Amino acid sequence: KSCCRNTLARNCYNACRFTGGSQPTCGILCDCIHVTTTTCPSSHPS
Repeated sequence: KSCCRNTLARNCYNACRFTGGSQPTCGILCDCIHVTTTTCPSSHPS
């Protein structure tokens, strides 16, 4: 599970996932994370 700090960041993240930017790089550049939450947190709504 990976959650983004906006649907913007999610778009950036899905776009870095398009690009030759790895999944870490996506969660970095786009400031997304990895949860084993219930669901996408207050810190990262998308």
